[PDB]
Amino acid sequence: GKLQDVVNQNAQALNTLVKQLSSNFGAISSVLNDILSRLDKCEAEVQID
Amino acid sequence: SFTVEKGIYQTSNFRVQPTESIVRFPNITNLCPFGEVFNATRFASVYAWNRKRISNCVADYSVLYNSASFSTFKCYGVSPTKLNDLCFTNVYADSFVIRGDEVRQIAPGQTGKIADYNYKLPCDFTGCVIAWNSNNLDSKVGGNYNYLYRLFRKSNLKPFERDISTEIYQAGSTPCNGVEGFNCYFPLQSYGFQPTNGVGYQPYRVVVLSFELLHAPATVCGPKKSTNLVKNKCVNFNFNGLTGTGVLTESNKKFLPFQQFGRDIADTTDAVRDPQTLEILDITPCSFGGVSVITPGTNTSNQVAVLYQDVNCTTWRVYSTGSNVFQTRAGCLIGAEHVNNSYECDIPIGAGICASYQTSQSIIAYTMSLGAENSVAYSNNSIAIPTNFTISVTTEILPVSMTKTSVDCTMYICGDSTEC
Amino acid sequence: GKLQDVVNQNAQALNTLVKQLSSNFGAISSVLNDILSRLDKCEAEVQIDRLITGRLQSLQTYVTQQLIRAAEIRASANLAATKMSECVLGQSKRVDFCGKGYHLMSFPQSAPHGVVFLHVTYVPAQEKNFTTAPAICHDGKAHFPREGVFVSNGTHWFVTQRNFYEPQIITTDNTFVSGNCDVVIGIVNNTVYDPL
Amino acid sequence: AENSVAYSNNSIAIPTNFTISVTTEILPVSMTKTSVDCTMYICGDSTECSNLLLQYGSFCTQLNRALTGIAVEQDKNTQEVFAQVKQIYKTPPIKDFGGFNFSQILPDPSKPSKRSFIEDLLFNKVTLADAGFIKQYGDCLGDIAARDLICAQKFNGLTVLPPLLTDEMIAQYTSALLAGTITSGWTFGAGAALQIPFAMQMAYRFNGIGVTQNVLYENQKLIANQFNSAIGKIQDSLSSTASALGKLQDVVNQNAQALNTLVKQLSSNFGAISSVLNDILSRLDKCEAEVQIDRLITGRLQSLQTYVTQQLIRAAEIRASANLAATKMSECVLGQSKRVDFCGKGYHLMSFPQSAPHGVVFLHVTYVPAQEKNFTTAPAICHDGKAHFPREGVFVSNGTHWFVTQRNFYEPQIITTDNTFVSGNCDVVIGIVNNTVYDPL
Ligand SMILES: *[C@@H]1O[C@H](CO)[C@@H](O[C@@H]2O[C@H](CO)[C@@H](O)[C@H](O)[C@H]2NC(C)=O)[C@H](O)[C@H]1NC(C)=O
Ligand SMILES: *[C@@H]1O[C@H](CO)[C@@H](O[C@@H]2O[C@H](CO)[C@@H](O)[C@H](O)[C@H]2NC(C)=O)[C@H](O)[C@H]1NC(C)=O
Ligand SMILES: *[C@@H]1O[C@H](CO)[C@@H](O[C@@H]2O[C@H](CO)[C@@H](O)[C@H](O)[C@H]2NC(C)=O)[C@H](O)[C@H]1NC(C)=O
Ligand SMILES: *[C@@H]1O[C@H](CO)[C@@H](O[C@@H]2O[C@H](CO)[C@@H](O)[C@H](O)[C@H]2NC(C)=O)[C@H](O)[C@H]1NC(C)=O
Ligand SMILES: *[C@@H]1O[C@H](CO)[C@@H](O[C@@H]2O[C@H](CO)[C@@H](O)[C@H](O)[C@H]2NC(C)=O)[C@H](O)[C@H]1NC(C)=O
Ligand SMILES: *[C@@H]1O[C@H](CO)[C@@H](O[C@@H]2O[C@H](CO)[C@@H](O)[C@H](O)[C@H]2NC(C)=O)[C@H](O)[C@H]1NC(C)=O
Ligand SMILES: CCCCC/C=C\C/C=C/CCCCCCCC(=O)O
Ligand SMILES: *[C@@H]1O[C@H](CO)[C@@H](O)[C@H](O)[C@H]1NC(C)=O
Ligand SMILES: *[C@@H]1O[C@H](CO)[C@@H](O)[C@H](O)[C@H]1NC(C)=O
Ligand SMILES: *[C@@H]1O[C@H](CO)[C@@H](O)[C@H](O)[C@H]1NC(C)=O
Ligand SMILES: *[C@@H]1O[C@H](CO)[C@@H](O)[C@H](O)[C@H]1NC(C)=O
Ligand SMILES: *[C@@H]1O[C@H](CO)[C@@H](O)[C@H](O)[C@H]1NC(C)=O
Ligand SMILES: *[C@@H]1O[C@H](CO)[C@@H](O)[C@H](O)[C@H]1NC(C)=O
Ligand SMILES: *[C@@H]1O[C@H](CO)[C@@H](O)[C@H](O)[C@H]1NC(C)=O
Ligand SMILES: *[C@@H]1O[C@H](CO)[C@@H](O)[C@H](O)[C@H]1NC(C)=O
Ligand SMILES: *[C@@H]1O[C@H](CO)[C@@H](O)[C@H](O)[C@H]1NC(C)=O
Ligand SMILES: *[C@@H]1O[C@H](CO)[C@@H](O)[C@H](O)[C@H]1NC(C)=O
Ligand SMILES: *[C@@H]1O[C@H](CO)[C@@H](O)[C@H](O)[C@H]1NC(C)=O
Repeated sequence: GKLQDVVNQNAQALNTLVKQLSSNFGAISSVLNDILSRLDKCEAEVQID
Repeated sequence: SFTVEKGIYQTSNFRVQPTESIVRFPNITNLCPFGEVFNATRFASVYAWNRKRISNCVADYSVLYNSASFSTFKCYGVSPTKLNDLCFTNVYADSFVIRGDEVRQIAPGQTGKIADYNYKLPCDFTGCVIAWNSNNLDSKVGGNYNYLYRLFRKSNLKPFERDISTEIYQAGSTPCNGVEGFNCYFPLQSYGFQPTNGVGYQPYRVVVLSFELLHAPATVCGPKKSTNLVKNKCVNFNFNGLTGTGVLTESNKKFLPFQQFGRDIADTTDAVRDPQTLEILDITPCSFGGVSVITPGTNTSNQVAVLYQDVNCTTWRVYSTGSNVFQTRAGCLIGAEHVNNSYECDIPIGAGICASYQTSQSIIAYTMSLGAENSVAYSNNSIAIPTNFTISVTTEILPVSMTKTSVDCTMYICGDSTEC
Repeated sequence: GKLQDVVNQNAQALNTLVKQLSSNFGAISSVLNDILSRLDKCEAEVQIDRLITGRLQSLQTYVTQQLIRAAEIRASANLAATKMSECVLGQSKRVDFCGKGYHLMSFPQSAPHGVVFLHVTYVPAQEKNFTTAPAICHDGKAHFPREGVFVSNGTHWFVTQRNFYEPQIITTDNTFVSGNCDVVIGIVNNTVYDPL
Repeated sequence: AENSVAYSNNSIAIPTNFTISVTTEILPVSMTKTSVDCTMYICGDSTECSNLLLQYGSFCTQLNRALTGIAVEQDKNTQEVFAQVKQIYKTPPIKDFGGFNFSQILPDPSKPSKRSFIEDLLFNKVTLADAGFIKQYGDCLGDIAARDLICAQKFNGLTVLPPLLTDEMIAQYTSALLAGTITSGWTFGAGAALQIPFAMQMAYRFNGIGVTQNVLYENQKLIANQFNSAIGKIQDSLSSTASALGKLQDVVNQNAQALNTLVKQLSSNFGAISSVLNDILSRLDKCEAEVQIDRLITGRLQSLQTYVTQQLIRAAEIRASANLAATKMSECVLGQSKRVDFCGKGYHLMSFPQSAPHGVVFLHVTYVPAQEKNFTTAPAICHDGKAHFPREGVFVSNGTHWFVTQRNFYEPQIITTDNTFVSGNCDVVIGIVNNTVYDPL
């Protein structure tokens, strides 16, 4: 189990990093494409930042 | 805390406050053409909007208070309160006349006939939109039809693009072949401006001032006065609207004619071309150098020593000289008496120097001793053997664990708040 | 103080984490209730998002510091386990691993968040000078000590153990013979008693 | 290299000669101590920015607490590695060490800093970024044309603090260790320093690795010559290239790179309209400049926190290395280690410390068997129905006669009652052979 713990920890870290792409982080959406299709670069730059 | 334990503490770096303030603006005295722009007898149509360059003038804009009253005045990229303290690089006034209801369309990121087909603004637009009613001027009995707007276009305009073409618009499928008819419209239509219209159908004169700030040489300046230039002193400077604090020194840098500022890789301004005398001045922060405070306990005494790193003591950059000033290799120590003896370290200054509080009572600084200095009688035929021994019990203390901690996110971040 | 440092560090970290709830983090206030009583959810959501981001960051900073401190504590605990195995459960020949001197034994004692080892060690005390030789020539042969060293109090030559002065008369069983007595440098002349 | 080995149930290989090999192990001990001024990195010479930063005092206090802990840890690491011995022993004026030549690792009083020649080489290989700690304001003001990185660091609140122990003091500590381990051996680490001739104590060490002391006395000249040649080879190797000391240059480069990256990260907008405080304050009033300055403060605080986290991790690595260096100082300089490959390749004889920038260099003197020879062997010999086993040795034969020899050196001895011991009869043991055992009169 000591080596399986290493493997599982690495896989879990990568999967968590993938999962964390659904957060808005204060923007109006978590999707770049939705922001760019709903707003012009004018104020889309703020959300993308 | 109100009590400080014995030791050495890193305080803030040595700070120098600015002694005075200076302002350096270009040597120009003419007033900007407010009359030719705002007091113009004949404005342009929105579809063919008039762009005028403004250069080499002072933008007081308090001469407009006497007569001009502006229905809308919105500034993007700059606060209205700072316009008197800035210089503007390349200034253009775009003038035209529109309907009252269409003044809202003169803004970044707008849609409508004016925004799409006649006059388009960028969203990276630094400048001020000004609009005021002109019913008494641009409206006459029977309808003033001298002002035109484009009603039909195949595609939206690019920002600051002008389209004066009068080709027939093909709204339908069949070509028009240069003649009007069904689904074949003349693209331009005239405003019907009558003095008895509603305020949303009354003419409005619009001036859009476009400029950049604090990146290039400027010839349009605010009404600020100019102060004599002083060097080699920490000052508050205002160079062409760019404010800051620092020491101004002569420079060996050779600016190209189109450059006004120079920057680090951190984008902070190093060098500036003085707008009055065409010379390059390097700007340096006037706060520099580490400072450390050596103290015994505040319950023991209130005396402290100060170690000024990166100063030499052999007009110093120190808070107070006093006496007992001497130079170590860790910096200049002020407030500690040097002694020729060597003891075990109590407060490590650095670079082999330590300090202590000794008896009358004062802080002393010394070179720490590595230990008792001795030799050993080595020989090719002499040995040393023990005839006795001791049983010694020593103590070694080792941490094993620490406190186990759990955190409730919802309660630390959002304590007893449901919406949170 | 090594264990009090651990306790103080943990307490200080928790107290700092409590203190960091007074920061606006760019919002209009550091209090959720003030924001919610002054603004509707309409624009209160923005300020609350700012506060959430900031407090999450504070928590992440705390957890990172705790992980680093846990790594340090785990290193110390691994060392303590090694000392428990090699000095309490045995005798260590490693120098200065368990006390200063030649390690005899060790005793463990529990302490809050730690262990205290009482290392009992042997320290030579009263050294005395002697004249010495690597070997002695007896009958053209060279005699070397087995486990000891040749010493002399000026007149007679004895063989003694190394960490304690216990002189013994030179004897065939004390020494061993290898080769003649000219190649070795520093060799001296003495007799070797042969037991009957 | 791919090879085999001639294994057999009755064949042994024993060395008839040896070599004295001096190897080099380089270990980091400390790294650069760094202090950060938050108000000056984040809010350089801006008062309104400082007033806005005032509410992040807890964050900046914990940053500086972590960095102060790192600095104290570095000082402690150096203290544990180098200040193990409490007394400063001196080298004797006479260097009658039985033919051994330590002139190239002992200090000389010609140069000011009493460093050995090898220490001087180690100093010269690795190049320090700071090259001092006094960089006056006038100097940084005078070289604005030059893009000096230290001045750029110090103008943004990033200072490097000096180590407590200078290179002279660390060199003095190493000199004391050399004097103690040459004139006294391992006795000065276990208590009072007891003098002993160097040859007799290298023979003690030879006994420690399982070789009889008579070998050393019979080959003293050869051993001394081999040691001197190995020291000379180390000297030439150090004088040739600088890539050997890359482990310490990595520490120096990592610290410098971290500080320079932290300086470079001041050009980020962090969502504000500019990365410059002065541009924001000259273009907007405090009204909405406070928002942009808050964004910049948050971002720069985050950059500082990232720097401090990386520094804490690097400090943990350096502390592990320094603990290893202290263990090696205790177990190989202050004693003889029986742990395999802990101090050099081969059977460890002794070790010498040398100071290096931010580190230590151990010259491990080891015993390496050189010239192996094949022999036929037996676990035991049957003499009169009894079984004889060697006490500390092995039975060998050159084809005709049977001898008993020590294990790490071919020193055959005639079989004798004192060489062997008897236990049981000579049928249960397998591989036992027949031979006579001489009984002395
Ligand atoms: C700028 O000029 C080009 C060329 O006249 C325009 O692109 C054409 O638009 C018409 C619309 O029906 C198309 O039929 C052409 O095929 C296009 N040609 C090319 C090369 O793109 C373009 O619309 C104009 N852009 C603006 C803002 O006026
Ligand atoms: C070795 O040292 C011990 C003490 O460290 C000596 O024991 C002491 O001897 C004196 C004189 O007889 C007494 O007054 C003390 O009471 C003894 N102390 C203890 C703890 O026993 C001992 O005599 C020394 N032995 C030799 C051979 O020198
Ligand atoms: C130790 O004993 C041997 C033998 O008695 C000494 O060797 C003799 O030395 C003298 C003068 O050097 C010679 O005349 C003899 O021929 C030597 N005899 C033999 C058998 O070698 C030796 O000199 C003595 N060494 C010391 C330091 O006393
Ligand atoms: C053991 O090896 C050493 C060298 O590693 C041998 O010493 C060399 O012997 C040759 C021939 O006499 C000389 O040319 C060299 O000058 C010697 N080198 C050194 C450093 O001394 C030694 O002879 C070997 N001993 C045995 C028994 O084989
Ligand atoms: C030990 O080795 C050195 C050479 O590595 C011998 O030569 C001395 O080298 C140093 C510095 O290179 C000089 O200061 C000396 O002048 C050199 N000595 C001579 C006689 O030339 C040194 O002699 C050797 N030590 C002994 C005792 O032989
Ligand atoms: C080693 O010596 C013993 C005794 O001489 C040998 O044992 C004898 O072996 C022969 C043949 O196996 C028998 O006839 C004798 O009766 C044995 N005598 C005793 C006392 O046991 C033994 O064979 C020899 N082994 C080797 C390999 O030579
Ligand atoms: C009654 C049917 C409406 C259905 C449309 C639904 C979604 C699209 C929203 C479109 C914008 C509304 C018309 C505004 C016209 C521009 C006014 C201007 O010149 O500035
Ligand atoms: C006035 O303007 C000129 C540049 O045309 C410049 O040479 C001069 O220095 C300015 N006057 C002063 C007092 O700087
Ligand atoms: C603009 O016109 C009015 C009247 O014609 C006049 O009073 C005013 O001074 C003029 N303003 C400017 C800036 O010329
Ligand atoms: C400070 O000094 C006083 C003695 O006047 C003593 O009572 C007190 O315990 C000390 N406090 C600390 C923290 O040292
Ligand atoms: C400046 O400090 C250094 C030591 O840090 C010293 O050598 C030098 O003399 C000092 N400068 C002067 C003019 O004394
Ligand atoms: C210390 O020693 C120096 C010379 O070695 C001497 O000049 C100085 O007066 C001494 N100072 C004190 C306080 O003894
Ligand atoms: C041994 O000899 C040296 C010098 O001859 C002397 O300093 C030392 O004190 C002697 N040792 C003892 C225990 O007296
Ligand atoms: C040396 O020890 C022996 C035996 O105790 C004794 O006979 C002799 O007198 C001693 N000599 C000296 C100089 O102490
Ligand atoms: C030991 O040293 C002394 C003086 O240094 C010398 O006279 C003597 O010859 C040396 N003896 C040996 C065996 O080296
Ligand atoms: C010992 O025997 C093997 C094979 O019999 C041979 O390869 C090897 O070279 C021999 N060892 C030596 C030192 O010759
Ligand atoms: C083995 O060693 C002995 C003693 O040196 C010698 O008499 C004998 O000839 C040697 N035999 C062989 C095969 O080397
Ligand atoms: C050793 O090996 C050889 C061949 O593998 C075999 O003939 C012999 O019997 C073996 N001897 C012993 C004691 O195992």
